[PDB]
Amino acid sequence: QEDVLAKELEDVNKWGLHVFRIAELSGNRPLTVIMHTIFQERDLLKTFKIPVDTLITYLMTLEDHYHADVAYHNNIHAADVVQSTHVLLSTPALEAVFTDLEILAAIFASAIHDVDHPGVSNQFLINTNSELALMYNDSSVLENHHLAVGFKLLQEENCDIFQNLTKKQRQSLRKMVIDIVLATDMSKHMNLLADLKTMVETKKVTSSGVLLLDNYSDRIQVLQNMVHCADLSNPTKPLQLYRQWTDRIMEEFFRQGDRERERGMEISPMCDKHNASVEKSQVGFIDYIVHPLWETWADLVHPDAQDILDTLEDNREWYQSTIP
Amino acid sequence: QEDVLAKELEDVNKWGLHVFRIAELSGNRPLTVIMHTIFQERDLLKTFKIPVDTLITYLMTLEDHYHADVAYHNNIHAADVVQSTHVLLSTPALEAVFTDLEILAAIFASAIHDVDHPGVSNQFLINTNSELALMYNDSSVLENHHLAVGFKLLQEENCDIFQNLTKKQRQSLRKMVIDIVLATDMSKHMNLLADLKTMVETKKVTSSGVLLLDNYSDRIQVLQNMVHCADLSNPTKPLQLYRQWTDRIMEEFFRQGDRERERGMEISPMCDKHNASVEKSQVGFIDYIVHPLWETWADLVHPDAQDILDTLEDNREWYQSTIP
Ligand SMILES: CCOc1cc([C@H]2Oc3c(OCC)cc(CCCO)cc3[C@@H]2CO)ccc1OC
Ligand SMILES: CCOc1cc([C@H]2Oc3c(OCC)cc(CCCO)cc3[C@@H]2CO)ccc1OC
Ligand SMILES: [Mg+2]
Ligand SMILES: [Mg+2]
Ligand SMILES: [Zn+2]
Ligand SMILES: [Zn+2]
Repeated sequence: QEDVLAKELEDVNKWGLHVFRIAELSGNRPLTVIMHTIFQERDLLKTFKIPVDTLITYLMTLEDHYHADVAYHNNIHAADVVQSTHVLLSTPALEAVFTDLEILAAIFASAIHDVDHPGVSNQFLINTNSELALMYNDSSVLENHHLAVGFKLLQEENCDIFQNLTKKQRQSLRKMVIDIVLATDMSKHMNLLADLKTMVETKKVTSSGVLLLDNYSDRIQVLQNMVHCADLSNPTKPLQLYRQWTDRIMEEFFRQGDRERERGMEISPMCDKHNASVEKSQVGFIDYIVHPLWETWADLVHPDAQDILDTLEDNREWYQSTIP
Repeated sequence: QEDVLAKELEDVNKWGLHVFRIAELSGNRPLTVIMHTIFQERDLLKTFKIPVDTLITYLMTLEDHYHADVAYHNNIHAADVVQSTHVLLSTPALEAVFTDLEILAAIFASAIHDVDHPGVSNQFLINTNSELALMYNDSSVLENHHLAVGFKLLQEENCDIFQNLTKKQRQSLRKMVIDIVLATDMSKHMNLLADLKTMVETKKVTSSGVLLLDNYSDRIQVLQNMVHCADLSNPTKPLQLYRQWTDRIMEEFFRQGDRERERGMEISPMCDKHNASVEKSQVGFIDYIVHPLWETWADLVHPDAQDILDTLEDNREWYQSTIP
């Protein structure tokens, strides 16, 4: 069944990859096989002299540190965000906007961006006086931990995929990866969208309409918003995929709300399985978060995010129709 | 000896307290005895229902987690910053401005602000790929660690000095303490000073003559700069104290530079004992960092800090006079 696995992976460059099928066919190794394929498609293994066995050893270790008993924030989500970022990096409006190291940073960041996620929110970890919130002083608690684990795993035997990067390349990549993953904290969404909007208004492009980003500050802001868009890309995918992602996030939400109920705390929004409307929540999610973000992105890359935006608007219409 | 210690602690409200003598007379417990004295002087045990045995147990545990084998960033420095903050809080321009909870936060933040300091800089920890820098993603590495340790120690046996605060009080105190200690990161000094200058330029004074601070942002900004001033107060102290602080920081700098040299790293500024001018470095420190800060603070509380600024200026003249 490697030939159908191979056949599914030939669409690695397409929005709507069959990531769940790939997860099943690969023996629950979608992060490993999708990351491997993307590194080959972009020729990053010999651009950065990465030994293929070191790539696989690290990826398997990284994938192992995603929890198999969390419904959403697991290795399938990691693989999906990697692949969505990979596609957004190939947006024609961004042709060669980013160096090979900036490409490598966005892809690596996507792969590690949720590693060792416990399936509960930053606010839960804060309000419960968790060890993670104590270590990180209530500030981007999960995202700081995802980075620390992602980088620490490079120190395991035969796991340093960056061993042949120069010392300046490693320092630059580390900084970019940190900046990107910290930006995936949902509490920073509005600041990040405000900066994406400012870049839209002050946007400068060539005659073909390709974006011109001269400052590193602007380029990292685009990469931050890019991985944020990929993190929030479920409602923009084909509906058969999107509905599975909704099932999984609601499982996590409800199991957290149970804990907020058993411990006796205030139940987080959308986490009370006894007073939840899954469909109304998705429509509001799209209306207030996902669509404002993806329509600003589509403008920055105008008109290249039309097919993705079209799917999102189709899916919003469908979810609304499921509300009597 | 306890007789003499008690007499010296009568100076706790004065700039220029004999803090090294108190460290000796107290059996190397300056942080414990000065904190206890200040808490009694401000009636904080009664106000917050702190059991005296719990306070002493926490303070001795906190003091233990300062490194007795670092020349500068030890329990004497912590005691000095605590006492300096205590004097700055009593300045006439701030009378009745801060609540008891804000006072408690500022003093507690001062006490924990360098706990478990290893005697090397954030940049050294980043450049040597330390476990601390890996934990904290190269971002305010030491200061995040000082906070995590200072809070973690409250959980040890009979150490929760905040056990009788309301949950809302504990939540507010925790956020203020985090905001204050993170502002002691020297990489934030220029932005902190820029905002303090903006506040002085726009400052408002009540009919009572005290500073008007009517929002969290302005209130925490003043406490942040207060503790940062106390942290950078050595050159404003009587010369016999200042020179001891200079001897101690230069020992730490030179030891860090010896480690950098042996590792083949670029030696940090002022850390090369074969190429250092102690006196020129102090004059530059005053001219570019300490006097800009203290002159702005003195403007905020005018004329309360005039004697402190006069001492700083005299000490700058003294060090300058040793150069030719
Ligand atoms: C209806 C929302 O559906 C989704 C939400 C998300 C993420 O977005 C939020 C979020 O956004 C709030 C503005 C808030 C919390 C906190 C826990 C609940 O209070 C958690 C998350 C998720 C983190 O990855 C992903 C997919 C979703 O659907 C497929
Ligand atoms: C001549 C400087 O004297 C002093 C400096 C300081 C602190 O201020 C800096 C700092 O600020 C810029 C100078 C930079 C580094 C990094 C290591 C050296 O590159 C370290 C420190 C110290 C941390 O507590 C305290 C007292 C001092 O004298 C009594
Ligand atoms: Mg995340
Ligand atoms: Mg410090
Ligand atoms: Zn995610
Ligand atoms: Zn300090």
